[PDB]
Amino acid sequence: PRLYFENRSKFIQDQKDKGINPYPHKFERTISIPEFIEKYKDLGNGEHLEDTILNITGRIMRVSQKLRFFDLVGDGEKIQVLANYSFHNHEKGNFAECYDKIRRGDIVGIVGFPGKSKKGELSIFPKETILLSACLHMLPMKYGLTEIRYRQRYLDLLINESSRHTFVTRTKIINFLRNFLNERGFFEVETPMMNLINARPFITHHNDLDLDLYLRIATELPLKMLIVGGIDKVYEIGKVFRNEGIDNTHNPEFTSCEFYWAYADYNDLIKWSEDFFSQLVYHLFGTYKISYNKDGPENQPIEIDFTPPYPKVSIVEEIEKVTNTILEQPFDSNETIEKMINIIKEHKIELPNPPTAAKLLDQLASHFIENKYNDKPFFIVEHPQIMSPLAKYHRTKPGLTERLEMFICGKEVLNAYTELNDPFKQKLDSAFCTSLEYGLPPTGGLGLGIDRITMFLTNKNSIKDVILFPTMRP
Amino acid sequence: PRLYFENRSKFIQDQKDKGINPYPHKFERTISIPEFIEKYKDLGNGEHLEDTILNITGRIMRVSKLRFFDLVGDGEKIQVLANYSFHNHEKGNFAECYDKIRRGDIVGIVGFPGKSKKGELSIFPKETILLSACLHMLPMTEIRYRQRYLDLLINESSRHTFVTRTKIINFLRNFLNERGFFEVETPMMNLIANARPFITHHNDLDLDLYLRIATELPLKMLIVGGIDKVYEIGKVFRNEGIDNTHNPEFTSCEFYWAYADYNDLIKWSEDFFSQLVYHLFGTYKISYNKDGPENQPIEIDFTPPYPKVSIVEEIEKVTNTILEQPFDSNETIEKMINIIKEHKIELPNPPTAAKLLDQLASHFIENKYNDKPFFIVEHPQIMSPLAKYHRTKPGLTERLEMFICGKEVLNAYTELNDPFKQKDSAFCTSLEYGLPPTGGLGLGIDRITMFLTNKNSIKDVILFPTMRP
Ligand SMILES: C[C@@H]1CCC[C@H](C[C@@H]2Cc3cc(O)cc(O)c3C(=O)O2)O1
Ligand SMILES: C[C@@H]1CCC[C@H](C[C@@H]2Cc3cc(O)cc(O)c3C(=O)O2)O1
Ligand SMILES: N[C@@H](CCCC[NH3+])C(=O)O
Ligand SMILES: N[C@@H](CCCC[NH3+])C(=O)O
Repeated sequence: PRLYFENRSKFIQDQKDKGINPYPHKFERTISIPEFIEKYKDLGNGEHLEDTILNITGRIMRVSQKLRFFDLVGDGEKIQVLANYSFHNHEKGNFAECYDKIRRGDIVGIVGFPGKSKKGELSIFPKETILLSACLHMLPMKYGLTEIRYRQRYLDLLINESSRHTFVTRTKIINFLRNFLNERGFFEVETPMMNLINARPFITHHNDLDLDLYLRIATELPLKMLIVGGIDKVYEIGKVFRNEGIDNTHNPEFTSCEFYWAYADYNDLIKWSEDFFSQLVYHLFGTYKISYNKDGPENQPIEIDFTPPYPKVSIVEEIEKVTNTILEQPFDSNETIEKMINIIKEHKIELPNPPTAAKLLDQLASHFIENKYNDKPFFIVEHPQIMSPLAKYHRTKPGLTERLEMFICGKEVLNAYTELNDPFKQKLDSAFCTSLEYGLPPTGGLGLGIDRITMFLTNKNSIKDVILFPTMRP
Repeated sequence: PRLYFENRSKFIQDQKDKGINPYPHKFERTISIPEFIEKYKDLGNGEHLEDTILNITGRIMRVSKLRFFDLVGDGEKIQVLANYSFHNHEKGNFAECYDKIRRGDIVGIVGFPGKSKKGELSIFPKETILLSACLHMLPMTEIRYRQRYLDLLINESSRHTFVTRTKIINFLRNFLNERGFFEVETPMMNLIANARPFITHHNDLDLDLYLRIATELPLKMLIVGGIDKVYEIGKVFRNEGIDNTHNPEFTSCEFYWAYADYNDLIKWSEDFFSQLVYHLFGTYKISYNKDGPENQPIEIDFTPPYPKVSIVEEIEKVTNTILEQPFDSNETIEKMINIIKEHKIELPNPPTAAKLLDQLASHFIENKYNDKPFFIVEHPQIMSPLAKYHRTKPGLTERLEMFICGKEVLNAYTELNDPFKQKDSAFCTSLEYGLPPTGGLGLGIDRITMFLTNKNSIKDVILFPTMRP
């Protein structure tokens, strides 16, 4: 009843006073729990491997006359502990005084032999049990977990069995991406997180240079510079910081991977995306199809099919076609801008302030196009050069660029394009523009939204679920 | 100077004006330069394979009826041997084409593989487009760190450096993963080691956040969560001084090993460093120019085991003094401060017991060896707030630090888990939920790279080091 702590703290101090160390230095375990289940799951009911002493450790998660049961968890797997007065080595002390000290949450060292119960329960049978690290608080009951999960993540990880899955998956995702690129000749680099130079940035102050720096909003410019350097296939997975608002799909600090492929272009990157996504999902599910609760764990889930190829939708054409309106170039012209503001009002969507063309197009696309498909990922392609300042101009469609955005359930996870490489047509940094002048070969570059990808492949509604310690208000 | 540019700027506008695109969208290459060298290195001199048309790209880096070039791709050079005989004059005039190709230019080449009468491996072109023009004059200081891209292009070893750095990180990742470890990302910004933080403001939360100075606290929490083998390779931000061995943002790996201890973490370190060095050289011994490429190199030997030198014992034994505990007593502080003046070393201000032990160690132990890496073990508790108390030696902790050529590259120890002896609120609370016996270790990736690439300065091992404008 929440005063357990003071009790437990006193007991610890009492243990110290009686000369016993309750936080011992090293216990030499000879096997882990996942191994123990792997090694011993094929013993027959009631069988004991009486002549196999093992040193094993875990965390007690249920303390169940002269006999005691326990639940021992470790690396996310449990076995049972069957301590028996008959089997206890009495030289180490009074059996019932030894086990009456063990609480739920306690971390223990067990010297015993591997066996099974009459029921066929795989267990370990100890001669000796030592307390290695005690749990002083009252641990939440199995399925007793809100907003405790995000602050006290360790508690989430210990009680809620799927929580470990989420984060194991997350790493399998990154491990994949790393290999997928490395196999394809790519070369992982580190670029600076702090700099002198579209999103509002985080600002911080360097002391020994007495200068205000800006935490990076992407990894684009330094990466492109390395292509100039002759590192033809280059990539970086890392944190990036944007100072905008927070929601279920947005978090101020988030993981992103960008790569730059020299001599490639739009079409190569479309192939890349399709190849990567389909394979990744298959690597994790043995199928290109997954279930996904778009509306929540209470509502019916939808099915997403990752079988390539995926649908391509052109940004301009589609909006025209959905509204029966035609949008004359330049898109920033007074006739065309005023036309869009009419469409935003005529369909009653929230209007962006300030109303600049590219910002009006994004909101239009956002409402009309971005919910075209939920059952498969799809691309929105060939964005106008006004939305796409660093992208190469479309080689046949004037005004547009060779740009792609991939969408899963209406949210953006990928963004790539052919890199504008002619320094003249680049109408940002002095160093960057200087690099262009030294010759950037035809390049195609892409970026992934790791956390959003992780959300979809772990069936989560909130980005906070797939980040270990999300940035939260106190 | 500037004129070279102005001319090339115009040569572009002229080519654009003339109906030719000097920056085309795509070129369909079928082989890379390293691949070209692999498949065709065994050709006999002067022998051609005129019936194998290949598409190749690269950068022109030397310009010699016949026109010679050097084409570089991914860190290797091959010769372009342009011959009036093979030139497809339907595309353009042989001379009117190759006259406009300057040094630095990136070009697409359609030709065939073969060697010159000399036996030199070349590429024999029919057509040669301009893929991306180089406007500035390439050099034949402070340019290296500012414009790394030039450095990677001209200096052949600059690439070997950064390739080695990536090989080093990859090695580490596999080493840990192979051993059951689990890579994570703990948050880059926090609400709260001993070092000055970077501070920044989040607008929409209206809250001021500190950039992480270490990964120690949130990793240790995950061990509480049951992730018994957890790690992170990532940047850490310390708002400190800058020099050959310090850079406000650097790359660290911290890993946390539940059920291990001080003794295991030595074996781990000895194992890892030896194995890494053998991976990159095929020998446990390397050469390192401590004083510079002009002065004689010393030899660094990575054969296990390495020496363990006890920090208190060693200072004591070296100065003929004893330092009575507590080290923070008026008695012992004065005895320390006196040794600092008596051997004309810089006194740290504030002179706290913890910092005076540091400088004393810094001068009197930290250059004990240079021909082998060595550990400094058993630091006092007043130096080691997160380190578990030594199990036989009162006042000491179960800590280790490993040094190569006077510089610290590894800091590790048995973790303190008795939340009582821990004299962040989130972090403190977790220890109350039970942190098992754990070992835990940190590496300086940027320094380790300096030593394994023979480099005097941390800047040489960072692609775009943070400079003054
Ligand atoms: C670098 C990647 C490229 C693919 C799409 C994503 C788009 C969003 C933008 C974004 C902005 C933001 O302020 C916070 C975010 O988590 C995210 C996010 O989840 O990724 O960005
Ligand atoms: C956290 C890691 C553990 C291993 C040793 C290094 C210690 C030094 C400290 C340090 C501080 C600093 O402000 C900048 C640095 O590059 C370095 C560095 O290279 O490593 O730190
Ligand atoms: N920097 C882009 C991703 C890569 C686009 C291609 N250079 C973004 O964050 O949207
Ligand atoms: N956080 C330590 C490295 C880990 C030492 C063992 N917990 C440091 O900043 O150097």
